[PDB]
Amino acid sequence: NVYQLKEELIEYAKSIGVDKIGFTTADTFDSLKDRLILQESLGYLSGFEEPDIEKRVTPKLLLPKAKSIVAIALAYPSRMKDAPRSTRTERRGIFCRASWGKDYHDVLREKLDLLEDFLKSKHDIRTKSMVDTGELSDRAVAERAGIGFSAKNCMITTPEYGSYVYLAEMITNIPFEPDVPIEDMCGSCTKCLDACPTGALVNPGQLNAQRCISFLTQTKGFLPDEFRTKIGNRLYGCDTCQTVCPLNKGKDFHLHPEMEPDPEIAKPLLKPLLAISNREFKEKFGHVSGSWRGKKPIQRNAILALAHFKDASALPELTELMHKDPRPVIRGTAAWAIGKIGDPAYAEELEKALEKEKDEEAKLEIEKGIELLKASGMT
RNA sequence: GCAGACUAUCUGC
Ligand code: B12
Ligand code: SF4
Ligand code: SF4
Repeated sequence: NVYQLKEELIEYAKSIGVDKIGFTTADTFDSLKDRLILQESLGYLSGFEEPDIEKRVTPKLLLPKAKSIVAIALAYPSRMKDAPRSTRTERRGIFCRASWGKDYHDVLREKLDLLEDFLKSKHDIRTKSMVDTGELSDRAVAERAGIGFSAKNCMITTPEYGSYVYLAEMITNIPFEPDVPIEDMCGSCTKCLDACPTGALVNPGQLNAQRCISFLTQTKGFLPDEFRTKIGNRLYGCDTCQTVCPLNKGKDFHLHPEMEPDPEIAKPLLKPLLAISNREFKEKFGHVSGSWRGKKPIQRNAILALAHFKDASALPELTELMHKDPRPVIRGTAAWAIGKIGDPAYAEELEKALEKEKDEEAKLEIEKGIELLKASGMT
């Protein structure tokens, strides 16, 4: 009966393109609770987590008289067909794989809405669904439901699809039989830990999110200097601890057409981003997950990417931004970039902007830019 | 009306 409904749910889930489905109880996540507290006391959380720990670990608080949680996963593509080439004059930035195609929040919610209506259409079933923006830890739910195991890079990693999956889940009042957690396949490997550009993976399965490039790309303020050279040409997110992972070798699934990257926005030219209108940003980037904080972090990161490529051809546009952009973070990061690119011809204009800039943080960035030129010109 | 900022409000033309 419940066994029967489970069988049907699984069947239906697959038919609407869910790539993996699991079941667990609505029992409290005791281990997670301790973990969240530890991470918090260490200053290792990101701040994107639901702040109420009671709600994060207690399904029955979220859904009264809850009995189970249904976990779903969808595999997303890891290779971009016909990626454009980033040339000396036409430099590009890159969005992480989790921001290719239609925002996964929309895709996975659509599927959960269907799973919910499936159950409602039967019987007194009650549900509460979430993807990423709900109170639960999606990874904790998926681990306990047998979707994948918790690898050393913190990713839920599946045998079929690797770590390249979007997670979502649905709390119900249906006493489904739970599944069994699956085996840890990392063994003695430490490739992700050694590859991480900032050492954010401080121990296996432990992230200092404050040092993680994926977090850093999404911040709205000034990027701390020690990361300005580690971010490379990343505009949003970071994939290094997954792409380097042996468990992901060969894993390039194209099962969902709306997840297919549009190469011109997944790997966009940097210079046009510096001047994009809001209307144009909304039209081009508005349906990818990477636009959820608007265009400012993206534009800040594109400035850093151009400094990274030392693109002297961006120096006039950067000079205009340093002067004209209404945002202190953009004027300041542009001034730093001008100094970083290392064309002594712009030293004078930095000196002149310093005397005109009123914002103290931006003034400081112009001073750093001036300093960068002074040091590099004397080499 | 347009453009911008901030995450409805604010600011210009
Ligand atoms: C905040 C946030 C982040 C933060 C912090 C990530 C992190 N590792 O904590 C930042 C902004 C850095 C980030 C980055 C990314 N994230 Co993110 N993020 C989230 C969010 C909203 C909550 C994460 C969270 O609560 N972390 C806190 C830690 C403490 O818990 P947890 O990871 O959720 O759960 C595990 C640990 O607690 C661990 N644990 C528990 N007890 C113990 C005990 C011991 C001893 C140990 C060692 C471990 C351990 O086991 C749990 C289950 O795996 C979730 C969505 C959600 N609501 O859950 C997405 C989510 C984790 N992110 C996701 C993605 C795709 C990413 C990126 C790959 C995006 C990118 N390409 O840049 C990177 C990967 C970074 C990484 N190596 O982990 C997916 C992961 C899917 C998957 N297959 O695992 C999620 C689930 C979103 C989704 N629904 O698809 N993210
Ligand atoms: S996402 Fe990038 S910065 Fe963050 S842990 Fe993985 S490799 Fe390190
Ligand atoms: S790189 Fe190695 S240790 Fe890290 S998640 Fe992959 S298999 Fe596990």
